[PDB]
Formats: sequence, structure tokens, C-alpha cells
Amino acid sequence: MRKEAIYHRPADNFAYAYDSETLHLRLRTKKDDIDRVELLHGDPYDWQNGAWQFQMMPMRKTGSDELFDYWFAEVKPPYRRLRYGFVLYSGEEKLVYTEKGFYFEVPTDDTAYYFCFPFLHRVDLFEAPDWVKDTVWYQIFPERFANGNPSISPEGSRPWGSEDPTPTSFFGGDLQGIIDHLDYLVDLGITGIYLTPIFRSPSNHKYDTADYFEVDPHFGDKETLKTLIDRCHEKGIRVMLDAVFNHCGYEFAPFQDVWKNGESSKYKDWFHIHEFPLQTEPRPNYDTFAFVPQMPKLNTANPEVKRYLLDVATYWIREFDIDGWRLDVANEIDHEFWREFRQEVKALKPDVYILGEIWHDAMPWLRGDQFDAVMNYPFTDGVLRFFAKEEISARQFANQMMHVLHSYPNNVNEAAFNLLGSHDTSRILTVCGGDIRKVKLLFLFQLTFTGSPCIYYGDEIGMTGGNDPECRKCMVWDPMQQNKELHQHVKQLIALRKQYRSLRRGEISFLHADDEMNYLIYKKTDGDETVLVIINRSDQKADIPIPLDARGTWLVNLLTGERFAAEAETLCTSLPPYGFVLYAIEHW
Amino acid sequence: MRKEAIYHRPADNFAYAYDSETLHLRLRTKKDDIDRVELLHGDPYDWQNGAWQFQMMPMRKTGSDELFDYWFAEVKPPYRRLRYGFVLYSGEEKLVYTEKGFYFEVPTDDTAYYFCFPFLHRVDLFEAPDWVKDTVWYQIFPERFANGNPSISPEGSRPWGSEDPTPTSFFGGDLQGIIDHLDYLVDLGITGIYLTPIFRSPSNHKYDTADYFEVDPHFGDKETLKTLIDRCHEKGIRVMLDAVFNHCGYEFAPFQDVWKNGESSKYKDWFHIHEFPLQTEPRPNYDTFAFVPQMPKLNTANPEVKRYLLDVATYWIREFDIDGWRLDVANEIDHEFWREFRQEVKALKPDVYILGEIWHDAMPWLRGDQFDAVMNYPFTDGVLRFFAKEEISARQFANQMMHVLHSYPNNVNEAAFNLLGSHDTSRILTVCGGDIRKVKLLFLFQLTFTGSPCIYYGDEIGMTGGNDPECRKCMVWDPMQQNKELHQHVKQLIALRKQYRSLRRGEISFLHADDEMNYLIYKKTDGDETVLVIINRSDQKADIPIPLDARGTWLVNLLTGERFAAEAETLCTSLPPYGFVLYAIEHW
Ligand SMILES: OC[C@H]1O[C@H](OC[C@H]2O[C@H](O[C@H]3[C@H](O)[C@@H](O)[C@@H](O)O[C@@H]3CO)[C@H](O)[C@@H](O)[C@@H]2O)[C@H](O)[C@@H](O)[C@@H]1O
Ligand SMILES: OC[C@H]1O[C@H](OC[C@H]2O[C@H](O[C@H]3[C@H](O)[C@@H](O)[C@@H](O)O[C@@H]3CO)[C@H](O)[C@@H](O)[C@@H]2O)[C@H](O)[C@@H](O)[C@@H]1O
Repeated sequence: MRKEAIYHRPADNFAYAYDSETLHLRLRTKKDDIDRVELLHGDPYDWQNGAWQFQMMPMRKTGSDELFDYWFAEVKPPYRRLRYGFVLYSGEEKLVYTEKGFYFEVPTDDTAYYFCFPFLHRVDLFEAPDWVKDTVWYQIFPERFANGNPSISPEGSRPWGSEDPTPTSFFGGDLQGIIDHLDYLVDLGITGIYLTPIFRSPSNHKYDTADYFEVDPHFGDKETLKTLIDRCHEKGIRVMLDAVFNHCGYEFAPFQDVWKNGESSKYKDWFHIHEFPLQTEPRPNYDTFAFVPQMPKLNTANPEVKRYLLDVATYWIREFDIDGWRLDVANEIDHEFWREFRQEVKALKPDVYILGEIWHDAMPWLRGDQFDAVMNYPFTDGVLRFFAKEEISARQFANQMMHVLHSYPNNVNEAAFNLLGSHDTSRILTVCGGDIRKVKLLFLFQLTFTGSPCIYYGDEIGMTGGNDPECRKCMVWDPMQQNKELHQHVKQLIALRKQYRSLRRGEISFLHADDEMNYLIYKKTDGDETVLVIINRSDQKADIPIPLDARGTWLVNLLTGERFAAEAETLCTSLPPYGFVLYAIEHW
Repeated sequence: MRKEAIYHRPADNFAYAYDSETLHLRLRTKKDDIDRVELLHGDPYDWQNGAWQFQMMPMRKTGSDELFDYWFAEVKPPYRRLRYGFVLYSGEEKLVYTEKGFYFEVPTDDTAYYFCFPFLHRVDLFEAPDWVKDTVWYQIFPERFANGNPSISPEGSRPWGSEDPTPTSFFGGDLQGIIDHLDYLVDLGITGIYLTPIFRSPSNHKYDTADYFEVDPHFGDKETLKTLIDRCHEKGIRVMLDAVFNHCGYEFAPFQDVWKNGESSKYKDWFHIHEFPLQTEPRPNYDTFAFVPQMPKLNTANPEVKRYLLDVATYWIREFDIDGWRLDVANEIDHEFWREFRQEVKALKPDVYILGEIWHDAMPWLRGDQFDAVMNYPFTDGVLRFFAKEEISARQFANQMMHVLHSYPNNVNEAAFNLLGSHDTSRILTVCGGDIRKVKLLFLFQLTFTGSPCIYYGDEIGMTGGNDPECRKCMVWDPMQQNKELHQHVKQLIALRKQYRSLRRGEISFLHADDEMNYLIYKKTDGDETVLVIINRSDQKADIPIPLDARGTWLVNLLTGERFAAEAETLCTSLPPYGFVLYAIEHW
């Protein structure tokens, strides 16, 4: 056994409470290096005859990535306290992995050797708003969704979809246009709407805010937003707003004051200024988003800034009842500010989904004291690499999916915001090089994946375009311009996701298929139901061997409803180029 | 190159801010598997300014434990934002280790493969009071230090130090006794005093609190305490009290109320009751410390309990100006409470040292938002196993120290409470088997180790005893039964520590010798300041060859003061059984 590959540390994704009485424990070892792993556990104060009392619970291998196998075990501590270790087996070899290193036999003269999960507290528990688990979000870039009020459009607005957007072009999209098309979303199956910035700002993206307490006049007014939200709730749709708290706009009043009065300004400490007076040439002498002069970084450590942003955060929730906050550039704002943000948001309305824009590993913001989730761009990346660009095998794709999933606690992955693209990425159809077949697979995987998926407006009808701003074309409403194959496909999948619980909250496991280069086989199971998905990611037709049991197994095709019994061990499914099929399993 | 052994993840001990402008980054690889490691780093938005090429910095190997090598690099991000990766050289082989995985060369495209440290916020920075780093604590179990007020001693107090202490015995130790012997501590060199519970409790240890707002009548009163703290302060001695917040005593009014009324009392939610009425056995029907019925666990989630406890925390600081809170059974209290705790305490007096009693890995409580340190018992284990029990070689000891040290951020280790024993462990002299020579080695290593070391009352004079309660004997004041050699050895070491910054704040490094089983060689570094320690852990004379650059190098025997240059290029030192020598290394 390779000790250098064995790992566990009593926190994060390796040790956590799943609920008020259950603890989850993981361990990772070198792939195929260990035959079995047993969790050694007991109450740290349970002694009898100078003998610490403990038991052995075999751990289940839940999956493996490129280098390791991940083992799982849940345990309900009798008195919510626990000391534990890991006994690894291989041939006649035996190893007791503990906090004090490895032993060859369970030491029991003391508990100090073992890892420790001191006490299970409801208060430290990770818990996200349960309703996001069954939600399928839809992202809207207001300036480009629908012009439902031509009079408020900024002069200079281009004719709808008359051309490709530019960093500064305008087409007149507004909040009214969203309301006018809600029926289109309801029909599609959407139950969540995520809006990019809608507060006063001079840009078409509005990430450079001028006033956080004002709806941009070009999108509408407060009454209009209130209607949109209530109109959404009427249809069972939740609404999430974008919080651009990392930086403000050049026209934010406090910043405009520091700009004119320099260091004497009462707002100078609301920012990160290196020298006075402030200047943008040759480069900003104050911290900013990226290196954008028009986007001054806010000082969230400043008591004033903190109170202002927190008011903003609570204002739109108490006055408009929004259901979520998407934290723009969340990772660049301090943790201290986020703990307060959460406390104040969750105290005002527990159901508010706190989503942070973090494109990378975000474990530190997902411990339960801060965000409920982050935009899963690592998911986006892996899925696109397999389905759109085909630059990795089914084998490597499975490894990457298992790797990112095991890097977080189970309850964290259940609330994850799984998107395929956004206003900051190129259009998926364009990443797929125009191949609708590939996009169908992307949507298939996303909608059969545990979490809270999000659809970028236009992706469901095949809109095209490279990265920002090309991905921000005006929403295509002309029926003859929308791709019906996709729309019905997406609608179908969302409806399936709603019917089968294993698709939105279950466990995913990949089954190795011969020619693990193009054939992707995986299943979702929540213990009650099992859905098997088979995907032929190749340009040729394929006869994919379904690795299942013979007599007793019955399958139901989810899309066609056809029911049939499994012959023997020879169940070969035939699929056309880039074809796929979903089956509900049954063992009698 | 063993990939399964390589590891990094942006948080805790691998990536953290050392100070407002400096980042520290660690990398772990298989011991002797990687020859060199280069840190690939840049600003996440360098592309905006057209800076796609990474900057490169070589990492330094800071140590190795049983299995891994640990690499280190400090970086001062130009704009406090950082994206990085690692380039590992195993000879001809070359791998780029990133969040996305390993590659043969840094990816040529613009995809997010790298680890990221979003932003360096001063507010998130881990920061313990700077003075603890120069403090040498002295732990006092009051009931057994000195009887300076005979009139308040418990009714049946046995004659001072006449017999062995028992779980229920009393000897009339008190605060006046400490006050009366402060001069002894001043001569010893002590600058900080840690007292066990002194609040009203029926027991001799007082961990089962009756009232948190009342000094125990047998220990003294308000003006006695005030005096002691003032007297200590006027001599540069900080005072740390024992906070027993996890559980209260049987006589705690709020609890007395529940055991009397039951599911009717207004204090039912102040505790962890599973059923009514309350039972004490076979086991209590309510949570408690271990399974002690007289120590019911408090519900720190309850707003009333929390308020009362936070009141206790601030109360003693404000009124008596104490300098530290030693948190009893800290790991069993929730993180939310510890956060509020830190806020209110640092708000009231930023200099207060918040030390939590946690015997195991405590990274979850030392991320900067909770404790300043924990009682470093793992350190105690390794040090006793090498110097006292001789159950491990100098090599294995060196590995364990590197192990527990590299598991935390450098700034966390610089404030670590390194003790050799306590009121919950056996006397070091007894663990050494009566060999005073071995005890000198323990003190030698302790007082040359970075952090805020603590000495258990009596160990400086060689008192004996097995584990609780044997270790809680009355302090020996008659010099005839003290062993003055040991006492001056410790006085000497406390003197040197105060004189050489490398001993209390420096970096430690273990050099490898021949008899890497009994010979221990290590140096403390901080700038050019350097102290070389050589230890002969054997029962007989030894000639230990210590390789050290000659030329402009001068050695200063810190014990005698003797100076002299290096000649043999690989100097040889002759030591008696269990001998040792400290040399200040001067580069001229
Ligand atoms: O580089 C010149 C560019 O500067 C401004 O725009 C900067 C970018 O602002 C927005 O980017 C936001 C993302 O959409 C959010 O998801 C998150 O990443 O936060 C960033 C910053 O707030 C906008 O979406 C981008 O298109 C912009 O490049 C000016 O407003 C632009 O006109 C200039 O071209
Ligand atoms: O059941 C035996 C024993 O139970 C009670 O005392 C239990 C222990 O309480 C104290 O232990 C504390 C340590 O000193 C602290 O450093 C930290 O670990 O927290 C624990 C619990 O608060 C006491 O110091 C020990 O001696 C005791 O074993 C009764 O009070 C005793 O009468 C019983 O003998």
C-alpha cells in the first residue's frame, strides 16, 4: 500500500455533518491500491475495562478520479462526538491510518491517535435553501431579452437583433419585456430566473454601478420590478438578482466625491487608494476590478461601506421579496463581510439563495457560514471539454467529474449552480462548432446532474455567438429562427428531471464501458430510483454494451416509454451518431 | 514522479496571508521525489495588460516528514491578487501542477487552470497578540501552589504537601499564595501565568462551575485577584484565566433549576436535555462533558446562554484586565459561538490571547476568525516520545516535528502554546523515569522552540507524579527538595530565549547525522541570527560531528559565553550522556 497517497483531514470535504445527527467521512487512497477500507469509530469517552470502545464500518468506494479512489461512510455518533481512524486492507497487508500516522494494528491505549469530530452542532451545519435543489434556473441579460417598453430605451438603441452587440451598443431590452415573455419560460419548465445587474449604471451590462438603491431607468422602475417578481411568484418562479459588491461604478456618488476632493473626501476610505489625487493614466492608483478604471474596488472592511452594502442586500429582499443574490466577483471580498452578509440575509429571509461567482475551487466559501453555492464553472469546463470540443475521453471526463464532486461535501454538491455557459463565456452551440447534436448532449448531462442547473437565455433555441459581447445577442423571438429540436429537447429533459428525483438529488456513478473513449455510461440513484444514461459521443453509430444484471432486470426508456426485459448479460444498446438513451431501472 | 503524493489546495496551511502584503504558499510532494519546484505566479487579470507569461520563483524545501517534502514560497502580489501553478522537476521529467491537473508544459491557451488566491484582505488575516511570541508561561493549579491565606482553606485541608493528592483532596492553595511567590517566578524568568479555573466550584479543580461571576471563596475575593494581576503586570507578567464554557457545574443555579422543575424550568434550553425528568445513570439523559453527571453541556446556540457566557468573557477582562482566556474543551463548542466570542473580546481588548484547549489537529479553529492558538499537545507527544520515553529515533522525531509544523500556517505556529505537560498529563520527570538529565533536554528543546511555551508549576524543580491527580501535588518550596541544578538550567534557558530572537520566532531546521537515532541536531534561524543545537540522547559520551561552514564563522557557546572560530570544517563536539550545547552562529 502507498502511504503517500492515503489522505484525510477532519474538515471540509473529508469530514462534515450531513444533518443534525449524521456525519459523513471520506478517505482517498491510490486508485486500485486498496481492496477494502473500514472506518474505525467510537465515542471519545466510551471506555470499559481501560478499553476505548469502537466499532468497524466498511466504507464504500463512491468513485475515483485520475489518481485516487474515494471511500465513503456515514455514521450517527451515539452522543454526537467522535474519534476515528481508517483500516486499509490489501492482500494480507493491514494498515491503521490515524492522525498520528500509520499503525499495523488498532492501538487502543488512548484516543489521541485518532482524527476527531468533537461535536455535531446544528448551528455549524451546512444548509442551503432546499427549494433550489429542484429548481432549473434561466439566466437573463435584461438589455438583450425583450423590449417591452420602447419609450424608456436609451436613444441610439439598435433595431432588435439588427446586428451583433458591441461593448457599448444598446437594443432596448427592459424588465417589462421579461414579464411579457414569462409564459414562454413557464412552458419551457423554468422555475428560477437569474438577472444580471439591473441597478442604475451607464453601461449595457451595468456591472459598474452608479446607485445600488435605484433600478436603472432604462430597464424600468421599482414598480415594474415589483410586478415582474410578483408575476414570477404567481407562476412558481423564483427571482435572483446580481450583487455587484466588489466594486462600484465611476459614477457612484461616493467615488465621484473622492475623485474631486481627493484625501479630504469623507468617502476616501470607501475605496482602496494608493495615492492622492486619483488618476486613471497611465494606470489607476487605486484597486479596481481587473484593471478597469471605471470600476473602483470597494473597501468592505470599512464600517460605512459594510452598512451600505448590507442595507442594499436587505433592502431588495424586504421591499421586493427577491429569492436570491448572485455575488459578483465574490472571491475578492473578505470572508468577514460574507459571514455578516449571510447572517443578515438569512435572518431576514432564510429561503434566500446566496450564490457566489467563483470560477475556481471554492471550499472556503462553502463551509456553511457564507455562501449556499457558487457558479460551478469547473463543471462547465469539464462538460464542454468532453461534449463540445471532444478533447478528452469518456474515461478522463468521468475522472474530472468525480474529482470535482469529491472535492466538496455531499450537501454542498446538492445545491451547486451547474451552468453550461453565461454572459461571460461563449455560446455553447458556438463552442460545439455549430453541432446541435453536441449541444443536446450538454443539455442531457446538465439536466440529469444533481444540483441546481442554469440555462443561459437563448441556448435552448440555438442562439450563436462567441465570447462577450457576441454571447449577448438580442433574444431570438421569431419562431422560424428558433431551433425547435433543442427547445423541445430542453423542455423534455426539464420535465423528466422533475419526475425523476435521482436526476436532481441522487448520486452519480460512472460505469466503465469498452472503448472508454466515446461511450459515456453513467447512472443516477437516490436509493429509491435508478436512471441509467448511455451516450454515444462519436460520429459513428454504436452498439454500446450495457453492463447490468441478467434475469430480473427491467428497463423503461424515459423518452419513448418503451418497457422491456433484460435478456442475459448481453444487453447491447444501439445508438445513432451522438445518440443517447435514458432508462429507469427495475429489479424484481 | 508520484502524482498521488503531490498536493496543494488554496487554504489553511497551503496558501494564506502572512501579513497585509505577503502570501505564503506550500507544496507537498513525495520525499526525495522532486528535485526542485518553481512557483508560477501572476495577477489573475494580467491578460488585460497583455501579460500572459507567468513570473517564476523557485520554492525552498523547508522540511520532510515520514512521507513528504514541503516546499515554500512567499509572494508579494503587486495588486494583492494571485493566480498560480507549480512546475516540478524530477530530473528530465517536468510537470505543471494546477487546480485543473498535471500537464507537460504550461497550457498555451487562455483557460483557467490555476489555483487562485483572490485577494489579500487585512481583515481576514490571522493575527495573534504579538506579545505572546515573547512570553514564557507558567501554569498554576491554585489549589496546589501555595497556602498564603490559611483562614479560607477548605474545612478539611490536609497538611501542605504532606500526602498524595486525590480526586477530592484539598490543601488550601490560594491566590495570596501566588502573590506571595511572584518573586520566585520573576527570578525564574516567567512573563506569563496561566491559571486553571478559579471561579466558585465545590471541587479542587473547579471545572464544574457553580458561578462564573464569583471568584471561589477558598481561593480569595475580588481585591485579592486585582492585586495579583496588578502585581504581575508591574513585573511584565501577563495573566490568563481558564474559561469553562462547554459545560457548567451541578450547582450552577440555571441547572439546579432544571433538575428541580424539569420540562417546566425557564432554563430547559440552556442545556442538552433528551428527556424529562433528568437522570444521572446508567448515563445522564442530557449531554455532559464525557459522561460526568455533574458537568452538563451548555447550549452555546441558545441566545441567553451565549449572552451570559459572552458577558463572562468580557466581564473579567474589563474589570480585572486579564490578558488571556484558556478555553476549556474548546473543540466541543460550536464555531459560531467562537466567532462572536473573538469579536467581542478583541473589540474590548485586542491584546487578549485566546487559547483553546484542543489536543488534536485544530486548523478549523485557527484560520484567524477564532482562536489565536491551541494547547499544542501533539508537540508534547512527539517531544516526550523522543526525549522521555525514547520510543522514536532522532530521525522520526525530526519528521514528526516537521509534520505537525507544516500542517499549519507560519503565523499560526509562531503563537503556538507549546507545553511539555499539564494538570492532565503525567509529570515529565516521571515520564522520563526519574532521569533529571532527560528533563533538561525537554526544557532545552522547548525553550529553543518557536511559539509561546508553557511550563507546568513544579517541573522546573523536578516534582514527580503520574497522571491526574498525581501530577497535581502541592508545590515544593523547601530548596532541599527542589534540585537547584534543573531550576538554574531552566532559568538559564529562559534567559537565552529572551536574548535570541531565533529561539522564539525563528524557523527550525533539522540536520541529519550518522547516529540519526540518538543524536539530534537542529538550528533556529531568523535573518543571520542563528542558533545551532546539538543533543546527545544516549546513556554515554559521544563525539558528534556537526558540519557547518567555516571561514568567517564564529561560534558562541550560549551556555558559557565562550567564543571561537571553526577549524575542522566539520567540527566535532564531545558530549557526556544526554549532553547538549547551544552555539550562536555568526557570519563575518
Ligand atoms: O476592458 C474594458 C471594459 O471595461 C468595462 O467593462 C468591464 C467588464 O465588466 C463586466 O464584467 C463583469 C462580469 O460580467 C461579471 O460576471 C463579473 O465577472 O464581474 C465583471 C466585472 O464587474 C462586463 O460584463 C464585461 O463585459 C466587461 O468587459 C466597460 O464597461 C467596458 O465597456 C469596457 O469594454
Ligand atoms: O468522573 C470522574 C471525575 O468526574 C468529574 O471530574 C471530571 C474531570 O474534570 C476536570 O477535567 C477537566 C480538565 O482538567 C481540563 O483541562 C479539560 O480537559 O476539561 C476537563 C473537563 O472540564 C478535572 O480537572 C479532572 O481531574 C476530572 O477528572 C468530578 O468532578 C470528579 O470528582 C470525578 O473524579
